Amino acid sequence: TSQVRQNYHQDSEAAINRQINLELYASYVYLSMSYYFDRDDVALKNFAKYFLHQSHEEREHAEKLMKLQNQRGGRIFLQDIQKPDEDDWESGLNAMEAALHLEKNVNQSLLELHKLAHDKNDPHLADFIETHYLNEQVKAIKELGDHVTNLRKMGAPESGLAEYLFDKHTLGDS
Amino acid sequence: TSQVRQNYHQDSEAAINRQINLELYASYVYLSMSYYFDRDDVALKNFAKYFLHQSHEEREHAEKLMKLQNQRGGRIFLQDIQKPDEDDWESGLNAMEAALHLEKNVNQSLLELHKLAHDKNDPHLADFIETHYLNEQVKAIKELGDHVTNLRKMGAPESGLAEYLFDKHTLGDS
Amino acid sequence: TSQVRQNYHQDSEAAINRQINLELYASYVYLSMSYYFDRDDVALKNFAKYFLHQSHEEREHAEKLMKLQNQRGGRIFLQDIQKPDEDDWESGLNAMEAALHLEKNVNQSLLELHKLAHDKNDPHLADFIETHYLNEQVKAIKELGDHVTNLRKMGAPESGLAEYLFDKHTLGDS
Amino acid sequence: TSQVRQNYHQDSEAAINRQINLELYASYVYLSMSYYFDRDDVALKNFAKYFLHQSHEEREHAEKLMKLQNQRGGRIFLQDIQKPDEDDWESGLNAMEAALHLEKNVNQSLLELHKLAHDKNDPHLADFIETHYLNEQVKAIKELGDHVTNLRKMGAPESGLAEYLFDKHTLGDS
Amino acid sequence: TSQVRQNYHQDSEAAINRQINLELYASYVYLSMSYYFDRDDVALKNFAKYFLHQSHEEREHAEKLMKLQNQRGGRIFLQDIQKPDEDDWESGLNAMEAALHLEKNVNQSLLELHKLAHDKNDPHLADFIETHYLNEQVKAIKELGDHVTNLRKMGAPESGLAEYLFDKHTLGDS
Amino acid sequence: TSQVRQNYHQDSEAAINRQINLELYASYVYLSMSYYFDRDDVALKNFAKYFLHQSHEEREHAEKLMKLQNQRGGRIFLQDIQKPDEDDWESGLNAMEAALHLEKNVNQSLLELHKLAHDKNDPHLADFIETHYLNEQVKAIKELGDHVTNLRKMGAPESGLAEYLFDKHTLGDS
Ligand SMILES: O=C(NO)c1ccc(C(=O)NO)o1
Ligand SMILES: O=C(NO)c1ccc(C(=O)NO)o1
Ligand code: NA
Ligand code: NA
Ligand code: NI
Ligand code: NI
Ligand code: NI
Ligand code: NI
Ligand code: NI
Ligand code: NI
Ligand code: NI
Ligand code: NI
Ligand code: NI
Repeated sequence: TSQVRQNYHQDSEAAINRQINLELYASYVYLSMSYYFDRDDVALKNFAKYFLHQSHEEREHAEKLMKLQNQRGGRIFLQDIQKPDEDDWESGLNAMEAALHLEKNVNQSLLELHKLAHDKNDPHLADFIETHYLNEQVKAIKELGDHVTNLRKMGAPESGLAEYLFDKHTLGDS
Repeated sequence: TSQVRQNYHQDSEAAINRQINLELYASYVYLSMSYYFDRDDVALKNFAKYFLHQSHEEREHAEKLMKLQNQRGGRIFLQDIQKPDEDDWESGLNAMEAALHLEKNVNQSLLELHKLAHDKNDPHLADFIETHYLNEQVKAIKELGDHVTNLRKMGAPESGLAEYLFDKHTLGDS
Repeated sequence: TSQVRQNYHQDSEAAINRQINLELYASYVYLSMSYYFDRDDVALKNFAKYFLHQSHEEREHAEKLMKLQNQRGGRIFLQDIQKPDEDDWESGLNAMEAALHLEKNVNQSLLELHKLAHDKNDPHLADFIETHYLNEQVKAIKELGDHVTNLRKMGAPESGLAEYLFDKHTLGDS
Repeated sequence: TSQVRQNYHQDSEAAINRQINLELYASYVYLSMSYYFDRDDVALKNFAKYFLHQSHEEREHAEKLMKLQNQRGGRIFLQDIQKPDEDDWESGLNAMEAALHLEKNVNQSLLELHKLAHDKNDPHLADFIETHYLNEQVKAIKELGDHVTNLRKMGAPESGLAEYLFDKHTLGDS
Repeated sequence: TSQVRQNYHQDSEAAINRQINLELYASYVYLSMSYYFDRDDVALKNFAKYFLHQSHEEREHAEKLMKLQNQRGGRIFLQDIQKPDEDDWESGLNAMEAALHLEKNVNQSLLELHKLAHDKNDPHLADFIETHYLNEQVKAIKELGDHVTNLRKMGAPESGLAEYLFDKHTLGDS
Repeated sequence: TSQVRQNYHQDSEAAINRQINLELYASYVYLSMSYYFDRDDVALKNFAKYFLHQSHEEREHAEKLMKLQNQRGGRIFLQDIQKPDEDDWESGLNAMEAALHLEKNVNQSLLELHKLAHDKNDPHLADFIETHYLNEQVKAIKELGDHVTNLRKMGAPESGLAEYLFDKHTLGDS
């Protein structure tokens, strides 16, 4: 057992390892989406750029969790990163909706990790979760919901004009 | 009675107190609208930004009136700020039309305050009204009417595409 | 029901709406006080400046809560902003004491909102409260208590010299 | 009883006073170690510099707690600062191990102070602990464990060459 | 079938998809290694930094292949990223040797992809491989072999002093 | 016995160890006072700032003595730092008078340490005392006496106005 461990339950250690796999999964989903919008029969550069940013952000999420595992004295165990459910993401609107489902899934996973940390009276772990994950999740969810709302009111996905313009006017400056 | 008072009728003092309450009311209306466009099921950032600016401007209007009350020797009496008529503002076009009605209401209130000041032969009060309120009202009214006209010719509120584009191209730079 | 809502109790939603009304109320109290010190028969510019700053800060508090309501998926409902208990604030010392009572009231309201969020196992809401409200309350309370102590040891409110000097030497640079 | 106190248990007040004494104790331990490495028969400048930094950091920890006591309305009571267990710290490796034991002790003390604050439903106190102490403890513990590991793999304390080189290559730039 | 495809065999398309999975695998291996050196019982920051750089470089390799797939008209199909063979990488020397085996594996895969492209008379694909992969592989292999040689001549992995010094003097500036 | 020792009596070594404990004691006294003026029922920021500066200066005094002990070949032995006589310092005037008593005590201790060094014909030790302690003591004593005189002529401690103004006009710029 390691010299820095203190107040660190094994249930928490397992949970962090599960969360690492989840954040890498999300990274892979977003990479898949990004390059779907790179296809010559979709060709929406700013959708592609948007989801590529999200994919690198989730990779950083995963790395912060791994640093945390080592900080608290736990051992990293890595597992396979399952492939996204889809290879074809249909449309900008549909990709954004899958991103909404994804982030809500990841959010309930964090909220249970927080439940877990408060119940094993691990306040350091709890505040780590609050400070570095919980509000980033709320922000990501509000943002993807704003986008789904605008794509819908424009006429997406029935109107290809709507997705083109959304790509130029909303994902062209941030 | 106060040492600086001169040529300041009590009807005018009451009127300024009424006008303070009105300008705070307008501030509250615009705050309500601003955050309606912040909702994830409306998501029009630049509408929200537009009405938030107007709300801070009306708060400054109110403060200038309070400074004026104290300048002329009158006493400030504050009252409740009634809630906006609506919690849901339907659409960008409808919000803009409510803003037009609002500013015309506030304008007739100022025009009667000016009537009042000219009839109690208070030229300082009269020129205060002309210089700091009357033309700001005419400008605000022309501006909101321009906007209602453009939203209508675009197809608002039936076309969600129209409101999206108006938010990007007219309220995105000023 | 809205697409971004997750782990957000309706008791919490109601509570945020109550807290918004409270922070706007505080804003109105401080505006009232500010312009009482602007009167020609009180004439304490730096008291006025002090309470005007506090009033704009409480308006920002309210806006942050409204942004939060929309972020978590809740609906904003606004209510009347009741008028301050007083129109005449007697003196700098008395105004400062009313400000102390006010901030303690607002603080117990936040502490119950936090109780509520921890009991509905809403850690995002809980950390929002800790990070953006709780310590600002402790700071505001210590500050107003320091001031009440100094005004008292100087001879306020019996000595008008004391309030004059406090206005020049303590509220003249910060 | 003081005018700023709210939601501040007397058990918490006592606890902060205990924690102040503990953080000053740690400061004294590190000062002792620092100047042990200053001895002409040890002469490891960067060990000395390392532990002197830690000693000033613990003094700042103590001061932040005292500011907090006064902020929440409590009264500071100071006690004797007991002398370090040792006057002779044997070696760089041994000093680092005593520093590891020390910080773990201080950490369990903070974790109980947090337990205490959550149980007396003092969220301001709880978030203070999370934000300003808990993660600084985890960082300090990981750091001292990294160092103990490297000194051991080098051949410390049997090899005086190992400690010399560690002092030059690990504690010579940070 | 897609409008940009020309001279692009389906065997090549499959091969690029296999190579994408391989470059992501390598990325995962290096991430695993990086954070093994982050452990408090290994604590070799510059090994960790070294393998983390390699892991981000392999992620860029994968992305360049995906861009290429879309450029030539092929369709991206993603698969699971299998976990590294080990969770514990034993030592700096052993990690470096696994990195050598890895890059040679990836290199023979590229050399067969090139064989394939020259035999389906796809010169664009062939020169892509030469310009963006083949020489990066030769460089990576020479580099890891240099390192394995130096760690061995120093006394690794039997001497923990050797790995410490290698981490400071060879992976501390590049 | 140590290789650098020359002309260094054991009575002197003991004396330096006593003086180290004394300078740390003074540091603790001043910290106690500083945070007494931080209390919300005293609230004299510049008194607090004044005594906090003095407390860090005495900590530096102690460290210079410890460096000197090691320089001359002596061994540092640390002891408990006794708590200040008081937890409540009554008033600015009273705190300043306790500071005067304190510095005179420390001064006679240095003057005996100098007596001791001249009698064991240790001129290096003697000039160290003259150059780094004796005149700093005379300066500190004149300064605290100036302050006690001004607080008294103002009406302290009977007049809380006097202490307020002294805090603003004498301890507000130096
Ligand atoms: O503008 C006027 N005063 O400034 C004014 C209004 C009505 C009359 C009047 O009585 N005309 O016969 O004058
Ligand atoms: O009594 C309880 N469960 O039945 C309980 C113990 C600790 C807590 C808690 O975490 N309060 O914030 O609740
Ligand atoms: Na927290
Ligand atoms: Na070529
Ligand atoms: Ni994430
Ligand atoms: Ni709890
Ligand atoms: Ni107006
Ligand atoms: Ni006329
Ligand atoms: Ni507030
Ligand atoms: Ni500490
Ligand atoms: Ni070297
Ligand atoms: Ni590669
Ligand atoms: Ni001294």
